[PDB]
Amino acid sequence: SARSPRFGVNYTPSNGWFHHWLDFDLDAVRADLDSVAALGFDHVRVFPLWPVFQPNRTLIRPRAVEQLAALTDAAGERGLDVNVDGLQGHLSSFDFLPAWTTTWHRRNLFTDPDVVSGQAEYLRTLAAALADRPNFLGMTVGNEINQFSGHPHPDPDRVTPEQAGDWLRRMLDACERGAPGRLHLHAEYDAAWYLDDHPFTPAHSARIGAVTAVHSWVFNGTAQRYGTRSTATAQHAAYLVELAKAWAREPRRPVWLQEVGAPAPHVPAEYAAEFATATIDAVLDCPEVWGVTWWCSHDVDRRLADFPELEYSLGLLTQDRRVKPAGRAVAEAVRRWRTETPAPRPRTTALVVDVGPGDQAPARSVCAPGGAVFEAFMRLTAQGARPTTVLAEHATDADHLAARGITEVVTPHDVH
Amino acid sequence: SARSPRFGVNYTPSNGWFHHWLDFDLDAVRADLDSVAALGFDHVRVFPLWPVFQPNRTLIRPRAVEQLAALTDAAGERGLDVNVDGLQGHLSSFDFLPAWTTTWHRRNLFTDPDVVSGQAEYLRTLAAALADRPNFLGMTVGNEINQFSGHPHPDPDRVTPEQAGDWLRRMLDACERGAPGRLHLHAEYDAAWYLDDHPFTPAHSARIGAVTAVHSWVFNGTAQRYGTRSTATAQHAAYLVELAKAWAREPRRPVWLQEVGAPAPHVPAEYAAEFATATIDAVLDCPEVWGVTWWCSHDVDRRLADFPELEYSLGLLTQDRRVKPAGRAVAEAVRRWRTETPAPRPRTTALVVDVGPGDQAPARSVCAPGGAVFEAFMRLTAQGARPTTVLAEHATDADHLAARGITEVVTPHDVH
Ligand SMILES: CC(=O)N[C@@H]1[C@@H](O)[C@H](O)[C@@H](CO)O[C@H]1O
Ligand SMILES: CC(=O)N[C@@H]1[C@@H](O)[C@H](O)[C@@H](CO)O[C@H]1O
Repeated sequence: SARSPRFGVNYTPSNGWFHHWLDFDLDAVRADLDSVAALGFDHVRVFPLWPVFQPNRTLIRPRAVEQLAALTDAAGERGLDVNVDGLQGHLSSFDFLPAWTTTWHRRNLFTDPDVVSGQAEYLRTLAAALADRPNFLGMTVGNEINQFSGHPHPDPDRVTPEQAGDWLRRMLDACERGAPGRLHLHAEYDAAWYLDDHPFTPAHSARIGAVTAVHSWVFNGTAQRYGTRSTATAQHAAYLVELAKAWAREPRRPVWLQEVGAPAPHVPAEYAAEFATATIDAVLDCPEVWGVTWWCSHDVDRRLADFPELEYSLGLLTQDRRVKPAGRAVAEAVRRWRTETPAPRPRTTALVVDVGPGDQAPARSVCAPGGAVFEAFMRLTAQGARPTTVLAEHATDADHLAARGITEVVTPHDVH
Repeated sequence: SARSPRFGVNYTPSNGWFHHWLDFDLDAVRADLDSVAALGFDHVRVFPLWPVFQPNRTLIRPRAVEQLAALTDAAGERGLDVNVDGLQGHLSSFDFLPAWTTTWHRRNLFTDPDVVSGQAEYLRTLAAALADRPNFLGMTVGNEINQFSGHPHPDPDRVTPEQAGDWLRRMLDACERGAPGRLHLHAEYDAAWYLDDHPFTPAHSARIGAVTAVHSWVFNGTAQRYGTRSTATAQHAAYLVELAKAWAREPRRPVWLQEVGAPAPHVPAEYAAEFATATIDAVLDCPEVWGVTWWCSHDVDRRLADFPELEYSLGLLTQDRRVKPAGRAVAEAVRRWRTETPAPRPRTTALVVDVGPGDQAPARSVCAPGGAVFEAFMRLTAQGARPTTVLAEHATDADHLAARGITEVVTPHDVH
């Protein structure tokens, strides 16, 4: 009954980046997706710009929607399924916020009834427009929208965890209404697991939406503390996968590694291929992985200003559509895992994750790089123990353990 | 040598409002400008959306520029000259701010060297693209950009007056560089004359840029304090014209009434025609008026949300291009003033304007509705004295007075 992982890329348009919606060129998209499918991927994750699609609360532009459908059709012709992220929102250090949510109309993104009603109509419209596309996977509410909810954001839209979970439900309700039965989820960046009192929580990620989405980025302190060529750096995606399982109510709830990339300087370009192989191999030794989706397809145009340096070189391909060695290595790992490798065995040893109550997760920073749970997991991993995780409050739950096939339970104090 | 006033409208596209740049339709623009020229106007004031034209600091979209040129050409065919406002920025309660100026990239609009360098390139590019258009008037830096500089803005980019004047110079330098010899100016809303310690000052408006631009809006407290059918309400545009002259170094520096409109409920629709006639008649009794430019050509689409109620009905035409009675009245006033009315006589009586030092204007609120200078001017006007204004520091300057033809000088204390 073992789950079979899918392989895709986050689509970063080579001509004009996500600004290409302002000058939409289907032939340029066709060429981008051509070089994507030639690498053997089976899906793309694609990004509308929210204020370009909804420049006024009650103006959702049909032409923008039509363009998204044409993109989805071009991908379908090429054997690529499409997940669409709705609320961007945040992309690569930039916040794209509609004028009707800011300054003179500043209205909290998660709690204002008019903005939330506008967000719902937006998501529902996209989902409904794509509902007749057989290659349309479903919606992700918005890329790492939790980054708006608190520190370190310079101007956050603050919310309680209950408010955040309620907002997520309404957003996913809208996706479900536009495209019933599709794969609708939300995706939060790693503050949801690592930052104490961050409003978006691990329970939100593991108990709302169809699958848990994780974004694995070793610039978060991991590569800095442990080195580029290290257990922790190579295993960081696998760790996020197994950590996220602890809060899941369903024992076989899949986990989607929706973002993973090789950020220089933390991963120099010369080590990107090697890093990509080890990371993919390591995470695919985890059961129930829904898929691996690399960030990103194409380098960002170097004529575009003010990106953090790491953002420019994250592509599997260059801006002129040449395949990088790291692109070649990911394609090779995809090919090997689709055909030549067996399913991963169950992880029967569980590391106890004690995070405080854990619905609220007030001390989740023990899971962050340098934390006791983090280092206990990498130590076990290095010892060959192939660990999963379990919450302290379920660590003696014979039904939880047996449902998961867990036969051994250890704490970080046990690991030392 | 008397100056002859021009007549135009602020172009508010009927299909999609200023969001029409996202779905640019030249035939829809042609039809809009057709109904404009049929009313007898000779120019339009037109508004790019800054973040649509410059979505990234070093991406100024050539297609957006091409669209602006096609709009300018369509207008030229119809005998309409074009002023282009650059930095929007602010339009009708909405702030359109590029992602590269906000939150994670928050960089002060008036002082950050990278943003200011980006603004310069933007203005220079627009001006240069239109420089070969014989109907291209010139640039206005940006619509009421001073609203970003302080209270009551909820999130201002604060600046000292010296910083604001320096920024204006650099912005106009860029316009001049792209289109030498053209009519380049800046336009600040009435806080520049009315709000104590507002960073943009009357000296900035009267001593930087080719002409002084004023925006006359009787919802600023005037209609509320004095009534819709009153001297002060009818004369408010004329007052702003004559007030703005006090800070001018050149005695014949023209003043452009770049915005004037009839906002309901302060001016009910049934009184818009009558209000428009009286306002135009009153301001055109002021010498050196560069022109009168009505806000706006077309009602805002009522399907667009979150505008202040007054914004929807400010058009001379409805959203379906029917001419309103107020449109008919403005066209009639234009026709009469172009052919049937003599030039206004000089205003030889000057009201003293004591504002504190006045370069800095720390007590300019004496010019605001309810202020001593304001009410002294309306009282003189009602008495038939046809007043101009003079700064306290120049009130005994025999050369200033004679250069202006001023033969009588009175203070508000004199008027009582
Ligand atoms: C402010 C900032 O740059 N935040 C980044 C975000 O852009 C990125 O998507 C995320 C990936 O995990 O990492 C965050 O640290
Ligand atoms: C915050 C706000 O609505 N400000 C308005 C502005 O939209 C308008 O252009 C201006 C005209 O003078 O009047 C201001 O009061």
